Amino acid sequence: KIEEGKLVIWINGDKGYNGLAEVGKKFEKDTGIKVTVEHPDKLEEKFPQVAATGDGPDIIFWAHDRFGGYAQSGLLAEITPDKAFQDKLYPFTWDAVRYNGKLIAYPIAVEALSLIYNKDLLPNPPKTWEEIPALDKELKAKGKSALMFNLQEPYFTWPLIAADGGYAFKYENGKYDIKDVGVDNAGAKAGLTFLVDLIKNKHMNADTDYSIAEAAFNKGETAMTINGPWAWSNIDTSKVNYGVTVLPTFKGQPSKPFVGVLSAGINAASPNKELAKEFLENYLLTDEGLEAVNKDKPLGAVALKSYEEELAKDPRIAATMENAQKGEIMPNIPQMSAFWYAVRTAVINAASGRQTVDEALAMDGHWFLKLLQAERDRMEGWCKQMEREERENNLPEDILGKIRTAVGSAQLLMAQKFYQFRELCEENLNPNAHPRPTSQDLAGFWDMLQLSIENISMKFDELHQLKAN
Repeated sequence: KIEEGKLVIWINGDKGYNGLAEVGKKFEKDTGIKVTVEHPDKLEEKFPQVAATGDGPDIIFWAHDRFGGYAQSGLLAEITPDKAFQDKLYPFTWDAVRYNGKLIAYPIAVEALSLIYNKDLLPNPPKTWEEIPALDKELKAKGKSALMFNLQEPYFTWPLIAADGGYAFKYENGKYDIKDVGVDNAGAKAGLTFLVDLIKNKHMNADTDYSIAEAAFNKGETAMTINGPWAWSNIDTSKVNYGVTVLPTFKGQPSKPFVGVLSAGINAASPNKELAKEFLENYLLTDEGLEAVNKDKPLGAVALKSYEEELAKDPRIAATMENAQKGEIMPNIPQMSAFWYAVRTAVINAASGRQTVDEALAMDGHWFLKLLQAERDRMEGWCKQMEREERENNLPEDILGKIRTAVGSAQLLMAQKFYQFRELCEENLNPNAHPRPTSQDLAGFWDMLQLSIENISMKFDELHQLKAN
């Protein structure tokens, strides 16, 4: 049940956990406090599980995108770095660890897609997407391809799609507006249209996946590809003389890839919050701390200004950071599951022809059904959490009333309104009226449903701001 007087850290298996342990030994040498570095399986699944029951590590390292949900569940403590410390990291990274105006984690590393090119086939990579079709024709005459990347996952096509105005969910002071999704707008349309055309004009195949693209580039068959730092080691052994640079612009605007920020959050149940802060602020987030982690497993670009300036001496890291600063921070909320599923479908259908670009990106029944599912999942999660506390502990009197009410309102809303909304959506999807709910009608109902979800969300926050008190 989280021991006091020490620190236990969880970090993923693909990170530099040995170097982290190195920093850990140094902390123990100066303070006498031991630091244990573990890397269990599916820790992103385990953390919330064990954390909800007062257990788990003092510190958890993980992509920032999962932390919004954790904070919403009351699993992370609010961190307290001062103005001087925050000034040591790039501003944009702090925006990735905010939940309802509060800081819930320390940014460590930054990751984003970049344009990777074969210096032998293309010494001067294109600066715009618009000049790629012409470049492809020139290369095709030589049997080569201009560009090949994974068109199956929205993560990979998003940069182009979001370039001229697209975005997932609107962001405001550590809060994402689920009623404001930026997939159905002029910019997102222009982007998917350019991509669609590339496929039509034989410049790309709708079936190109991650492996096909990786194979084509590593075998010198295509002058460029779009991929992340995780693919660099494979290219290094291919011996292809490559370079990494800023993604091409579209309609004059920067491509906007999603940004993932590896972060360190402090377990709300941790009795060692002050030790964790000391360790994170003065031992890990230092040139020496990050250097040790990086030598064990490259972190890519880092959030610490002083050390990134150093790491950026490497053009590839420089490119990653450049693309990351022009990108979109991945929303740190569970409803992104709906976004991923919908956008993927939209692209798949739009590329082939199953639907036009407008129909594909239109927010109809399909989108809302996916969003509703996402809301059901988080709310049911909160209820199980709270009824488990009432079921375990005693905490009689007041708190029980607050729990029953919070849970009661959520379950009714789901058993009643969620049920109705789901049917309205399926009707919207049926061409033969009833009357036929309009996309706008769905939007209106959804915006109303979100008002209710937010209120309930507040009561649960109200409860967490205590625990089982």
